[PDB]
Amino acid sequence: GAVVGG
Amino acid sequence: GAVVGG
Amino acid sequence: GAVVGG
Amino acid sequence: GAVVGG
Amino acid sequence: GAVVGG
Amino acid sequence: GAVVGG
Amino acid sequence: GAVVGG
Amino acid sequence: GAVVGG
Repeated sequence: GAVVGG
Repeated sequence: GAVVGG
Repeated sequence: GAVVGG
Repeated sequence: GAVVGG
Repeated sequence: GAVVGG
Repeated sequence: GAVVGG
Repeated sequence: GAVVGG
Repeated sequence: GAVVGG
């Protein structure tokens, strides 16, 4: 799974 | 900003 | 998975 | 800015 | 996976 | 700026 | 994977 | 600027 922060 | 760890 | 921060 | 670790 | 920060 | 580690 | 910062 | 490590 991708790990994404915005 | 979000703080995200995976 | 990609790891991406914006 | 987001702080992201994977 | 790519690791990308912007 | 984002801070990102993978 | 590429590692990219902007 | 982003700070990015892969």
